Amino acid sequence: LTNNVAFQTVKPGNFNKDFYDFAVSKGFFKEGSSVELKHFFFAQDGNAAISDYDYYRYNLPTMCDIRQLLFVVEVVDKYFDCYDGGCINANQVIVNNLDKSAGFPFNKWGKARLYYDSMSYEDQDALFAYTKR
RNA sequence: UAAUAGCUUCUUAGGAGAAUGACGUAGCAUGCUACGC
Ligand SMILES: [Zn+2]
Repeated sequence: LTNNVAFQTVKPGNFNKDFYDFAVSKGFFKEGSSVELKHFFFAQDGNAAISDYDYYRYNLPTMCDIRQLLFVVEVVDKYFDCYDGGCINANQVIVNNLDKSAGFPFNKWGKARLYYDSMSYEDQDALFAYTKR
């Protein structure tokens, strides 16, 4: 889309030296101790986002056993029989956090709050009915 | 640049409800006293 490739990196974490000093003053992080730091913020170079996406090379076209899958579907539907569902109106949709990204290209002009405010319920129902045809 | 969903903690604001207390007004019940018949 642009005239140059973007290489997004990942920063390292920020070290809470006060908590670490307090912990080691209490006898933590000793040699041979059972509790040791194993969870960190790992930094990434510019070739990270394209190296993770390349893992979609593990998705192969798999043809399933259809006489078996069509029975597994019935059993799974039996597993999902206690619930109820169906279409709701735009005034019945509850969004948890509206200060979230709206994806491309909509993140160039605002968050999801902008598009949930700018669209009335009428033209949200219109969009939903558009997606059914 | 920062997704979907769930749960939880904390803070603030608004409404509704409950409980207790306080004041004021109105209605009803009772006792005492003053006047008239
Ligand atoms: Zn439907």
